[PDB]
Amino acid sequence: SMNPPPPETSNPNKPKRQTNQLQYLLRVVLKTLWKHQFAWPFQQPVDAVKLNLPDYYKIIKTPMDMGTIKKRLENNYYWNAQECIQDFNTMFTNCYIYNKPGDDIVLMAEALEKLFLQKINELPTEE
Ligand SMILES: Cc1cc(C)cc(Nc2nccc(-c3c(-c4ccc(F)cc4)ncn3C3CCNCC3)n2)c1
Repeated sequence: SMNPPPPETSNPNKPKRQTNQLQYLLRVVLKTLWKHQFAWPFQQPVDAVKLNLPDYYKIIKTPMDMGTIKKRLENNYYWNAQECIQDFNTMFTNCYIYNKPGDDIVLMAEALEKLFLQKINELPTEE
């Protein structure tokens, strides 16, 4: 089935700010996860057309990915760190919902999620 448009990444009507926590989420968390050997399926929206997954967006109605998260952080789309953390969590949960436990893609997500959690544990205090 057709892909949906990717998630919104810029909103001129949405107020903006820079915080040490958002800067960390971009320069440490996103960067580190991006470079991980298992990152590639998570670096862009799931192309369900190319992958022949006609039911993907019947099941997943809140898609998310790290390509989108990168843009959101760049465009100061987020007011707070929790919005961004929520997007990462959504990204992983979608993968877990659509797939069978122990599947390759799930082991890949679990490793990335482990690393994510280790990094957010070291989220700096809001300065
Ligand atoms: C042949 C092959 C094998 C593997 C292991 C991966 C891929 N490529 C690829 N690219 C983007 C997505 C997925 C994917 C996802 C998925 C879901 C959510 C998310 F955030 C990230 C990924 N969930 C399932 N998949 C596929 C669907 C077809 N069967 C393999 C898993 N797979 C291609």
